[PDB]
Amino acid sequence: MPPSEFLDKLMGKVSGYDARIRPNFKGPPVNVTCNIFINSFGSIAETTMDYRVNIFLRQQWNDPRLAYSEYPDDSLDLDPSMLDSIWKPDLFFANEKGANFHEVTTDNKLLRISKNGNVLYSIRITLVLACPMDLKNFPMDVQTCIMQLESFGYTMNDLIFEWDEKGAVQVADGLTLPQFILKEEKDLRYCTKHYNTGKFTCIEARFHLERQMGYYLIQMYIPSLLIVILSWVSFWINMDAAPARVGLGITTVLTMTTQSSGSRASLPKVSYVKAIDIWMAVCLLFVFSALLEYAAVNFIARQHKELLRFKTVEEMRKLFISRAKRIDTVSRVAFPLVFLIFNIFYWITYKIIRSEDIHKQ
Amino acid sequence: MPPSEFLDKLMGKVSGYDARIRPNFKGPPVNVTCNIFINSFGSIAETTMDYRVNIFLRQQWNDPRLAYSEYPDDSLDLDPSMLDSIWKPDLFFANEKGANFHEVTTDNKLLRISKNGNVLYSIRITLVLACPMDLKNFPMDVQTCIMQLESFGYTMNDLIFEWDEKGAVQVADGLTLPQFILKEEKDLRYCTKHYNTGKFTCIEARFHLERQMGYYLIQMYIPSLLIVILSWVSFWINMDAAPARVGLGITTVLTMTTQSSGSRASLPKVSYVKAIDIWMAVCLLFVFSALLEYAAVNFIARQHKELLRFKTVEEMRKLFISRAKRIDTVSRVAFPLVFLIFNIFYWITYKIIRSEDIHKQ
Amino acid sequence: MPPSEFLDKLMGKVSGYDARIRPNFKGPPVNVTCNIFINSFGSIAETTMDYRVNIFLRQQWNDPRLAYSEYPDDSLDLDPSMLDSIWKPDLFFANEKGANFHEVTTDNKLLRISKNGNVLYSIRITLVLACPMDLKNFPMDVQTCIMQLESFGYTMNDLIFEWDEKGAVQVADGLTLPQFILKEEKDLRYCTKHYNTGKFTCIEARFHLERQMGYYLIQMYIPSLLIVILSWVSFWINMDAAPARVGLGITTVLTMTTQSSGSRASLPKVSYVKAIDIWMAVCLLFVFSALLEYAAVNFIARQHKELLRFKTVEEMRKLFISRAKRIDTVSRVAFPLVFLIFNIFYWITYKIIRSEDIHKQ
Amino acid sequence: MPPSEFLDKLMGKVSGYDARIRPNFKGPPVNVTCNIFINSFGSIAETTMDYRVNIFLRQQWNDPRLAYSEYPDDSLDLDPSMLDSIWKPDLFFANEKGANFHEVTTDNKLLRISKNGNVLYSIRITLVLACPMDLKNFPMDVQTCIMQLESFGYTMNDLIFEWDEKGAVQVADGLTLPQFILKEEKDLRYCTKHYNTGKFTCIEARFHLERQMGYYLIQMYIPSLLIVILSWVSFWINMDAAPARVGLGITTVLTMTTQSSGSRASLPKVSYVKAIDIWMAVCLLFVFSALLEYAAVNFIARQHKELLRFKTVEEMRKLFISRAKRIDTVSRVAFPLVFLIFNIFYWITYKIIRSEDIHKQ
Amino acid sequence: MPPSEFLDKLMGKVSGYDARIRPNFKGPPVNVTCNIFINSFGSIAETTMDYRVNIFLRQQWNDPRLAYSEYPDDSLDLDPSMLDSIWKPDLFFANEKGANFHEVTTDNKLLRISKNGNVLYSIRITLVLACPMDLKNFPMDVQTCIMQLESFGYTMNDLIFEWDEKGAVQVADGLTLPQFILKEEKDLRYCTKHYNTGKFTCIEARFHLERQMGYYLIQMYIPSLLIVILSWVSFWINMDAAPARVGLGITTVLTMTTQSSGSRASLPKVSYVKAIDIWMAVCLLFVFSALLEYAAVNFIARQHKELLRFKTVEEMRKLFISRAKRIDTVSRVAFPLVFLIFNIFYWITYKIIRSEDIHKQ
Ligand SMILES: *[C@@H]1O[C@H](CO)[C@@H](O)[C@H](O)[C@H]1NC(C)=O
Ligand SMILES: *[C@@H]1O[C@H](CO)[C@@H](O)[C@H](O)[C@H]1NC(C)=O
Ligand SMILES: *[C@@H]1O[C@H](CO)[C@@H](O)[C@H](O)[C@H]1NC(C)=O
Ligand SMILES: *[C@@H]1O[C@H](CO)[C@@H](O)[C@H](O)[C@H]1NC(C)=O
Ligand SMILES: *[C@@H]1O[C@H](CO)[C@@H](O)[C@H](O)[C@H]1NC(C)=O
Repeated sequence: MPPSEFLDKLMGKVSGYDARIRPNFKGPPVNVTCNIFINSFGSIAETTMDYRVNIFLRQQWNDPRLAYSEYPDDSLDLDPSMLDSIWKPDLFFANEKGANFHEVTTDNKLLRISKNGNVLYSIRITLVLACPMDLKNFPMDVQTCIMQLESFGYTMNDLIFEWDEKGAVQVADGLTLPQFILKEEKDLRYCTKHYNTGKFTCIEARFHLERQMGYYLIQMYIPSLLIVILSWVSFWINMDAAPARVGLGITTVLTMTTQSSGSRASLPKVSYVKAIDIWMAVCLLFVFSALLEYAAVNFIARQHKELLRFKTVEEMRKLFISRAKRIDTVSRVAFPLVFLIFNIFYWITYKIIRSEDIHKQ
Repeated sequence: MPPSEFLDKLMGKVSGYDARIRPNFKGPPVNVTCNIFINSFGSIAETTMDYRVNIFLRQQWNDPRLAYSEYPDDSLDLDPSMLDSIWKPDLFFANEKGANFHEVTTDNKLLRISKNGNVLYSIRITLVLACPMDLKNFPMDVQTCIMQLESFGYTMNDLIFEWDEKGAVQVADGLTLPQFILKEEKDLRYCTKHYNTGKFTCIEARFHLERQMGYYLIQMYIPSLLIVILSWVSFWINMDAAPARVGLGITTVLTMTTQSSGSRASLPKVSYVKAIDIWMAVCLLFVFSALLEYAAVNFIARQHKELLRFKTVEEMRKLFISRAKRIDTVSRVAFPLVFLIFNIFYWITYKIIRSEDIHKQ
Repeated sequence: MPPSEFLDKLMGKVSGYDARIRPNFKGPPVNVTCNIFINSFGSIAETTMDYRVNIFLRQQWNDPRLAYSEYPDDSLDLDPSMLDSIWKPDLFFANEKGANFHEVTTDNKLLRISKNGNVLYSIRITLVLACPMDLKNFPMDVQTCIMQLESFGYTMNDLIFEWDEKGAVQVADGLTLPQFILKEEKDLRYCTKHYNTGKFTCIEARFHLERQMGYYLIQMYIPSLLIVILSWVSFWINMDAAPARVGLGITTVLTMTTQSSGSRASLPKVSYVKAIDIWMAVCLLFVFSALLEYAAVNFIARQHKELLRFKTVEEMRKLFISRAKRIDTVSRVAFPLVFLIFNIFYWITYKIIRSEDIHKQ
Repeated sequence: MPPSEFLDKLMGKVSGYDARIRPNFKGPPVNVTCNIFINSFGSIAETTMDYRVNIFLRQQWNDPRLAYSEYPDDSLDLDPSMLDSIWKPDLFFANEKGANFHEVTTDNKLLRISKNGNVLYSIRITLVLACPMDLKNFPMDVQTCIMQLESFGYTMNDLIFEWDEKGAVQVADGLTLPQFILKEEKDLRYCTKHYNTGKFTCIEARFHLERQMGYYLIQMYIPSLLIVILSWVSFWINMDAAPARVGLGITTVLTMTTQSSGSRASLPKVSYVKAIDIWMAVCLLFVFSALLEYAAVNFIARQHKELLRFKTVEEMRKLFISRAKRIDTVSRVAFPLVFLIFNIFYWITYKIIRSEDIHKQ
Repeated sequence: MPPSEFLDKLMGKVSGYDARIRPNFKGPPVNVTCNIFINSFGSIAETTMDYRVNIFLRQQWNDPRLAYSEYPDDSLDLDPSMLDSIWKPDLFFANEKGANFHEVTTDNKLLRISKNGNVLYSIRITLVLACPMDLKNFPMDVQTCIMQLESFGYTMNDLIFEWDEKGAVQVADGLTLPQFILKEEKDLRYCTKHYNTGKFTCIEARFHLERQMGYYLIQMYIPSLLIVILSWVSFWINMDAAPARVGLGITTVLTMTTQSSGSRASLPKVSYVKAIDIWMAVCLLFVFSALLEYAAVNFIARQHKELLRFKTVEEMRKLFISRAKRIDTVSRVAFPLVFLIFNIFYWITYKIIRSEDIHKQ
């Protein structure tokens, strides 16, 4: 008994199978369960607000036709090249920045058909997907990225889409991201779409990504800290008159402004203020304040010298010098202390907000 | 009663339906109403003078043929793969920098046909569209970007294009741009096209975009301001003779020129002068003037020393020193004041011009 | 009388029309007049020596066959999808860096056919075209960019190509370039091509582009000028002994060399010397000469001090000091004056050469 | 005896050869031996975690059908265009970032068929392949890059894939990489894949790449060393009071931080600390310590001057000056010595770890 | 006598012409002469080790069939669209990084057929070709770039490829490269390919490219020279004690290291040392030596001052001062002289090696 005669028997010009007609026509909507296997997640760009994922898409539906009930085997794996002679549903992705099918050697496809009529359809697809990330807290944040599967041409009365009760979303073993940690939560919900044309089914899968803090420390938090320490050296060491303190102050201020511009390089231009902006602004304020402190002490020394040119005169020299030394020593102790206070509030507030986000999620 | 026989009945080799002939041939022009749904606007580049939009294009026309008048249902949703056996009109976009159709799984298409013959055609298309933006006022401006729909092969005597009276242009809910704010005005007008070949229909949709000012402040207005403040420190603090004031002046001038080059980085090269150029030029003039002020006071001190080497001599020392201190103190008070006057005129004039633009729009 | 029967009548399997045979076979060459409409010129890159233009290409030829002489209408607009059943000529562009046909919705094409047999063929095509620009004078120059239309497979005995006597090249109204001004001259000439395979027709269209000077002034001519002024301050202000004049000199020299590298950034690497290179070299020479002047005066002061350590001694102090002051004052007056002389010769010579180029053009 | 009749005889509509049915249907799995020839390896990017290889893929399987047993010749080379009328297996690459078939002139393909039924299939394919490299030791490391060949649509009961016993992987003669050295080991192992759909065959080939150290020395190890030497000059030469030592210290610290940012430019952002980060951190610590040393000696000189303003006084001047000179001389000798100790431990530990890696490999 | 009947007569279903069978089947190998016309060479990138060339490929072979011997004309130009009904050979390019066929308007192709059966086939093809350039001497070198034409599916017993005896490689008139000079030598040799599958024909064409030295002088040889001159000013001008000589030395060293990194920007990372690296290393050594010289003289002045604090004392002041002045003057004369000696050896050795290379070529 040849397989060929069976293959054209089911689907052919002698069979009444029209591939342009939905199963259960003039009937209850076609229920379709959708399964996702993630082969390779990654390539997340804040500039373009998108990420690229290579997935395996499995969708199962039951057709009343194509129930063979002849061969002694429950299921049979069929050729991928015959997938044009059946009723595949029309499933697109809403937030799509273009996608390409895989044609390495033969088509990366799969067809299976059971005795009752159940069809299993599996497709490999690279999907560039748009994620509108919110960078309110840039180095420490959780981003939720959306995958939506929708019916372009069929309203709710036909082709309803559902998720799979067990193992709807899977991930390949040992799949890692250099910048992000994928969270094994993957909350699944469905949001229907309303248009003037009609009401169309959609189902959504949500992925949670946290940011590694290892890179951001070394790149942008340690060097800014070092520049603040460099500004700190001027107070406890250099004499009141120096052609170097002004140099140290201008070099530290200029490097901080270049570093501040540096931080906003990969980042897209956005109106709101990020956490990294708050840190760089405070460090720039500290360095600027250090230069202004030296400026104030130099000016007090100028009054000492101006009065000096004009015993009774000796009484005021000591008070100006004591004032200059007093403000120098108090600056010396105060600026690392107030920097420490800023660090403990900044770090604990971002820690708590980090805990806070999961409740909304 | 099989649907298949009906489907080939209407459009087939037994029917007299030629898909190469316009409806109402040798007759009144085919009226076509066009509806636009914007799925994802964005990716606006000043360098290439263009933006990329993913839209849904709906065009409705009435064909005297294809009026079925048989089934008890007013409208029927038909297969997308049979869209090659009918008369679609020829609609292209004039300002097009290339476009790609969507082929995720099955074709993203839609066909509906009513009892009278009304056809609804809906297509998903990513369109890179050319916008010739005018950057006379770069950080604060409104840009108008054009979408034009035109008939390539049919003159005005056939295939007239019209807009939809209600809801011609829609936008997906919660659609945002990081740099721009889309305005909910969307004025619709039609501009016919004249060629040596003929006169061809066109309709146009206009979008208004304003620029977020949050990024531009932090990136380019605050740092330039800080450099001007740094130039200001020299006057009220440093002594008349210093190997540091010249350093502070050269570092501030050099950083301002680098920042001025920095501002014109994303921007395309253009002949005219932008608002940001005016601001950077004035700040550079202020920093340069601060260095020149120190230069003038140093020169006056040189005359004091030159005369000093040559009582009657004591009379002129006081006048040179008083002249140096007087010009120093007056510089000290004057430069932030005149900077404040420049800021209030610059900001109010761009505020009023900002109000002014809407009248032309 | 159905249009369909006429349409297959002219071009069909019952007609003797072979689309693989040229009209007037074994006869006089097929004359073809070519008309160009420029929809969007632009995107001119010196790096890749090319520009991208979106055009409308219209070519008209007469076929002795296809003369219908039946319908009461002189001309008829036919379907674009039937353009594969006729004799289109083979026209390629010689200086082509690849091109893409437009497939937004339906094919952007056009067919018309008159009573005598005249065929009008109109095609929309984006063409990346290679322009070998000569940058001898970089900021001020006129570039001539070439479009060539050639026959790949037919020698001169067949398919001769001609231009259109009136309106051969048109440009869309209100079409502008940010960097260039297109000139409304558009000289048309034909240059035949000789190969070992044969002699092939070609026709050429030439476009003249001048460079806007607005960007280049602000970006590269004003800042270099400012650096020269900064070098100038040292002479008229700073004392003979200073730990600042050396700073001002090294900062100005280093910034000029960075700016000189900056100018050659977009530019392709070329052996010959550009005008901008001449300007940056002269300004760098001026800044270097200013540092060398300070160096010479410092050395003369060193001889004054060396002789001072060793009245009769008093006689030579005055001559060394007078020599130092004299060379300082003469440097002070001379360097802006000789800079002015360089500017007037440089600007008038490029002005005259600018006038000169049109004669060759 | 015409070849044509034989060609359609074997594979044709009169033969019972269905190309949609696997050989040995309802039988033992199809054994397939796979041979790889590497034409051009290269283009290894750490940013995208991938490499691009152009290969020749040869797979041999035996079909019980297609055994001609007629012609006197054992093997015959057949047309590449007839490769659509046979049973090619479905082989994809798991870690695939897209691939393109070669269509220069005619298809780059090959078919051979022996008397028994053995089929040889050879295909040229450029493969962008994902390599998840581990940069724990960035300049000196061995990276293992994976090629996996898998069956998309056939479970283990059919289409088993095996390697070739002799010469499974070959490399073109004189094939070199600028950055890497390919190792002639190429360990071959097979890892089966388990899915909810089924169990699918896979075979894997592993390539070992070491990094050339020539570039990294010149680019990043010699310049950082030079900056440390520059910091070293301050101790043995410059006087205790100087407006230059602070300059030399700030310039060296700022250049080291810029160089540290420079090193992490091509590199993807990663949480863990690389070897190059360890080296740059230690050199930055040395330069910072040199500036702090000068700071400490300047402060000791300040106590000497402060006590000096207030014989018995003469006794303490000598002790402060001797303390300043002693710490200066001991800094002078100590810092190159402790730098040498850091270099010998760093280099030997990376040497041993380099030897260590091969055991895991 | 219609041409159409002749056209299907030769190649058709009534003729015995099978396009899947080689001419002279079971016979002597098909000799194929190959002619290359280079339309536009260029776009040579050291980073990707490749160049892009647009060529015309002409291959002539004799088929015993297709000898018409009917029409009074020796040769006839046939339609390009019928090139699928004949035996084109299978010619690919070995070192191929992908290629695209030209489809501007109609196919850029050509067919001619003579009375004897000679076929002329001409194709336009843009080829990105891999050139493994050796950068041992980077600014001055000759690079040899390889084009190989090979048979993918046919072993040596069939389809032998040969070059054309006269005019095998041509170049379009007035074709220039901005960076390179093409040499009119173009040595042609054939290298057969051996595989486990078989032995396959190949022929190779070699192009010689020299580098223009105009850009490299202005960009990287003149500025480094200027920095060395700047280092030279310190010796002959500045006093022994200065807060400026250290500045001039650190600025020159830092700019040289940035310029050294600058030179290796376009260049791919390679282990070996280039000529430009040798020049930048020697100039960096000179600048470093200048700073060390100032350091040594400052230290000798320190011994003079240290001994001064402790007549008999007057005797040693003169010897330390004379030692400092002597080493200063000898440094002054010596460093430009030894720089001149380095320049004459470096330039003559690269001159001779430049002559030397042609012998290997
Ligand atoms: C899909 O599921 C719904 C809910 O159980 C059911 O009402 C509907 O009939 C199903 N569709 C079928 C069986 O075609
Ligand atoms: C389109 O509308 C115009 C204006 O009402 C009308 O004159 C014309 O007949 C319409 N075209 C049709 C009905 O085909
Ligand atoms: C094209 O024009 C030339 C010049 O007038 C003429 O000799 C030739 O016959 C024309 N070709 C035709 C009419 O096919
Ligand atoms: C493949 O090899 C295995 C192991 O020897 C064998 O059991 C199996 O029958 C083979 N498959 C065939 C011959 O189709
Ligand atoms: C090709 O040339 C070789 C060398 O002259 C010759 O032996 C062979 O027969 C030729 N092939 C033909 C004529 O098919």
